[PDB]
Amino acid sequence: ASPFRLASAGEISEVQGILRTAGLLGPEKRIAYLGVLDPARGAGSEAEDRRFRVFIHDVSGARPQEVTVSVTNGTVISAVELDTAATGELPVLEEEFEVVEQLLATDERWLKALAARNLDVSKVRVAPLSAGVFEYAEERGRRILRGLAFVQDFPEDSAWAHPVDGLVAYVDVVSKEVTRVIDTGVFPVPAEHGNYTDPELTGPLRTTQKPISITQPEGPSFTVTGGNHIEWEKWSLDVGFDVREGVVLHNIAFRDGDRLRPIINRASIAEMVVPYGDPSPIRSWQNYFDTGEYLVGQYANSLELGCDCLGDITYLSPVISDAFGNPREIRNGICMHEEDWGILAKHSDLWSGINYTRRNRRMVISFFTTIGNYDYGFYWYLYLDGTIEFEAKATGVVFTSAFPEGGSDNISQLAPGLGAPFHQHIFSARLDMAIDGFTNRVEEEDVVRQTMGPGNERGNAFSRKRTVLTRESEAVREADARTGRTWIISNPESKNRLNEPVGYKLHAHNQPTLLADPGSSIARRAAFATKDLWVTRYADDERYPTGDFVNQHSGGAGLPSYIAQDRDIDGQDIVVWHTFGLTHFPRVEDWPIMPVDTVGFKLRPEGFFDRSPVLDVPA
Amino acid sequence: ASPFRLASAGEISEVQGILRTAGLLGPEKRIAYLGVLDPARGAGSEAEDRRFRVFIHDVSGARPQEVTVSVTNGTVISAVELDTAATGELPVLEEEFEVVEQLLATDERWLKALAARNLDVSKVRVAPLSAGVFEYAEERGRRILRGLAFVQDFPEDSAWAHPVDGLVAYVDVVSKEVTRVIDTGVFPVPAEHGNYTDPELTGPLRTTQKPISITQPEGPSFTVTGGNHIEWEKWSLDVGFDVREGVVLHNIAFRDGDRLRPIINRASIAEMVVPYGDPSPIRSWQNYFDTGEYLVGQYANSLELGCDCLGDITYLSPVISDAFGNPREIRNGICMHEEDWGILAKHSDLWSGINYTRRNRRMVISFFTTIGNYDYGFYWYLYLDGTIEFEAKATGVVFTSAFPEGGSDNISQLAPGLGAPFHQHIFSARLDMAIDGFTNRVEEEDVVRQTMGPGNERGNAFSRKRTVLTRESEAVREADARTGRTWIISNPESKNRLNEPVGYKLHAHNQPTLLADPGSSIARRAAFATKDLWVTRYADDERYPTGDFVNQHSGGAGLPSYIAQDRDIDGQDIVVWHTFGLTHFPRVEDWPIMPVDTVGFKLRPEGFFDRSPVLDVPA
Ligand SMILES: [Cu+2]
Ligand SMILES: [Cu+2]
Ligand code: NA
Ligand code: NA
Repeated sequence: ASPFRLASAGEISEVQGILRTAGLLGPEKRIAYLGVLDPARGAGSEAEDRRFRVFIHDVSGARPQEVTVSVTNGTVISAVELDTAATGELPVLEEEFEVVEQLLATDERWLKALAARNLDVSKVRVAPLSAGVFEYAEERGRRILRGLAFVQDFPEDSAWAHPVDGLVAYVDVVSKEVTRVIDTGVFPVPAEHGNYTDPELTGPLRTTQKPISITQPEGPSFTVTGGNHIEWEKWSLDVGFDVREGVVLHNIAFRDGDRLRPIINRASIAEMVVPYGDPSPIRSWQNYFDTGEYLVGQYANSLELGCDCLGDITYLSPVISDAFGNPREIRNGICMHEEDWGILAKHSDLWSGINYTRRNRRMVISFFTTIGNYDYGFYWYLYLDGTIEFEAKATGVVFTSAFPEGGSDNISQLAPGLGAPFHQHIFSARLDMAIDGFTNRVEEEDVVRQTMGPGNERGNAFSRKRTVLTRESEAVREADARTGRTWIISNPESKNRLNEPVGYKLHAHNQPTLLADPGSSIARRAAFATKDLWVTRYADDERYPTGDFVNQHSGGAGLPSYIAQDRDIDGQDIVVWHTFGLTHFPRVEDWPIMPVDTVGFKLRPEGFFDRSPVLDVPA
Repeated sequence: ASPFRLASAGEISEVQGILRTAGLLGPEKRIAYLGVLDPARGAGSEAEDRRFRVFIHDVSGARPQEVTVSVTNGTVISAVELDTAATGELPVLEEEFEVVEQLLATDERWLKALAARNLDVSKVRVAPLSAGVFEYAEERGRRILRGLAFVQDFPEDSAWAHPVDGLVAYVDVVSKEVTRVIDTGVFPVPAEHGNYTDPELTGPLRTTQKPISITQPEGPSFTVTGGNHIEWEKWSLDVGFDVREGVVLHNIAFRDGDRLRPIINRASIAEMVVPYGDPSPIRSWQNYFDTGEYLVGQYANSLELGCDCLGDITYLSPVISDAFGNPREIRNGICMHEEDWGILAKHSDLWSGINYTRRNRRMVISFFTTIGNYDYGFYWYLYLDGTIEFEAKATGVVFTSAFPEGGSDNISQLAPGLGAPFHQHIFSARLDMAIDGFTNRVEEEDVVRQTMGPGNERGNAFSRKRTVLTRESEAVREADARTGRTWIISNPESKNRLNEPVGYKLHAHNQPTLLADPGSSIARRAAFATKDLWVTRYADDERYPTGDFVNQHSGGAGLPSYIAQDRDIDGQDIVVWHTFGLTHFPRVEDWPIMPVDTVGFKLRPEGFFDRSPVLDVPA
């Protein structure tokens, strides 16, 4: 059967053919998003119905459509015309990458700005930047990109070293019109190159690094069946891939003795946003929803053995649609491997004389994406002891500006005249929970300090408290690192051998959440990012914390809308949405290419098992 | 030549000779501590002056002695008699491990307590548990241990499974008296065994783990010279070992071009304490200073190839003193190795067409110690990009009690009738800073949110602020995870090429600090544990946050007394003391042997370098 299998080339071609046959994919049409939908709750007991969801753009100016197709049955389930002024523009198209530059290169206003700075238009790269929603009334219902310029001295030059500050332009990418060109004044274009492969800058390459060789002479300890079903050290799951979210994990479960015990039904990064903290009008509008606006899966890198993924690696090569509905594979886009993870457990007992040491390991499922200047690695880990973890690795080249004469409270200096505006990278992990099945609840757990006094005469006692989140109205929670705050997802109907509800505990990093003023456009569009933890009642159309159409879309959709339904979440099918991010004040060490920095979260079993689940691990 | 070399067997024998000779080491004397002192500031000018410090106990009842010896010249530099009521009792002796059990075995009150519960005295283990300072006037200036009992059913049995609750004893070790026996009532002794090598409990061992082979066919990239001097990937340091602190790192420096740039003069874990949060009088006194009371260095494990340390491992075997002054080797007690650490930096540029990926690695220096039921791994990491990290890995067997009928706010259930009292493990890292030399200062850095309004019309701006800690009275700081609080150690007189002071940024995990009421004995004796970050002016006698003699010292010693001098720390030779720990509410999964959990901290360069320090890493 495998209803959770990866989309195949054939299914994508078949979706193309069904849309063509239905008159929904003529020559003016482009696919902005296409993805398989998950099986309905209660299916499987039913025969397969592989359904695909598609967002269709029209290059002639007609309204776009949202369409669901049954590839199994050869039918259109639903097709609806979108009013983008109301519900949002479609994601940025790959084919739009060059359009902002191209339109600007023959615009008199743009040419005058470049001439004022003695810049050859043929050398000026313009990034295709999402526009957001600000004060420009003509943009409402128009497909707009904003353009920031970077000089490329020659084909292999890193243009990020040479930002053109004081200049921004706005462009209607459908009508092919430049709507505005703003020039607030010339800034020096920083002169130093940032070519990290140029020997003049790297100096002589190190010869001190002796090889490290990681092999598995008997092959890996996991199996892959049905294309994407993994079995490893009692874990079971399906590795999905979506052009928006990237790698998605389905049906995470753990085989405890004879019983396959569900833990998480679906795990994904459902949004990620990069808000900038520079109040210059040149960049004060910039907030990049890498997931919702750009689609991180579509820009997943092909990962090279040795370089990207080291050891004995099993790759998946997910298939996506191009703009015309033809299938296109991302060769070696997903890495899967197990790695040693140091000591699992150890004790040398004085009274028994028994010395005991065991090694840990983890299964790693990862991909790496590139969104303009940024490159991110998304890593999911499963450990022997039942721990589940996510880690993002952020690297690439920092987004640059001029560094103002006399400094800046909102920009860092990286090189002479070269700045890097402050920003955050903020993720939302959507964890559709299934702790021992779907009947789940969430408690907030704080450490409780106790006063010295009767019953605690020495003032040493400390405790904890748990507060059940009973309805969605009560389920928008903030971190409290000082009181060791965590959140436990339990099954109130499933008890361990000590008669306590089985559970998993989410441990957050307690990094700063969204810093923008609460009255800002970004605080509304990225409302999710203002709070660390949200809990909703599962619904099949509540997929993204920002809604389906983020591009140039105001508040009105996403998590705040979902939570208003105030649904019962106390022993129901629920979804946890955890916000976590990095706050980046760039350092000189980040330039000219950034060393990886990290953020994430993990969930650990909390009386899920009846004792340590790793007593059967051999020496 | 190396003044920071490890103590050799010969040095310890030479120290032993000096003591016995001058009438300090007869049959009634026992060495409770011995170690090499670090050289004085600026001693590199003059010839070597190797001194050792010794604490000497007397089993007859005579006053203990602190003694400094010069091994290089064969003299006693000083020898002072200690008043222990005033300055503290000496560290627990290895040879006292069984004395509490033996003294109780012949005691009528104790035997009555055992007979009422039908426990065979030959099967009752009693732990030698540190006493602290409470309400018992008789104990002032006396060497006291407390006893808690655990039943061992046979030689190979884990006694931790069988706590005898409701029962505690106090013991004068020197005069061999039993001062008190408290029996608050019988609790059932939990019956299930906790023998994690018993096939009945483990079930059949897994056969699913295929090997992972990590080799270096050209050997490692680090060199070791003069016994303990490491050079690896631009790093330079010396690996010391002390019987109290364990592994100590000296002279951490980085070769930037042709200059050896100091970063940290000395790094150690200078204290670690395990306070318990159960108000039962049976345990409410218990607070185990594993470092200051027990000495974690002397209980360092011999680490086995393939089991404890995997890959190409270079070992050090530190030598320490036994109770009589003979050198005793800890074979393979320190592991040193490099390991792969994923992606270092990656960018695939749309405009330049250049794809770039580099791999990270880290140097690992570790040891593993065992303190009764606890086992801890202490790991220091140096990364290619200049990051320095410490991680503690906590494992072993949880300290147990009965689980009360009708539950507990201060104890977790692990098995039928078996409890685990809540507790913390709180570490203090003492970082004697030398950022580009000794003239340093510390700033507290908070993220700063900005209000929407003039100068920030879109309400997107955010910033940061830095507050210099100018004097020790202002230098006792708490975490604020919400505002992204960090601490930067800089050198105001050393500027990078952008004319900004060079610095390193300390990133804490912001876990809870000491939870005990501020009026408790443990808040006084482990005052360091109540705050996240302390900065003092360097003094050669200020080595530990809890003082030189922790055992039965009344409050206030160490950091609170040091900070009270209120010295200048703004551009001076300073020391950072970072408190960090684990708050442990034991889970069923921790039983019968606990999977590793971790805590730590890191420091990253912050304008220390003129650009990324890893551009010369090869593909
Ligand atoms: Cu960043
Ligand atoms: Cu613990
Ligand atoms: Na759910
Ligand atoms: Na210092």
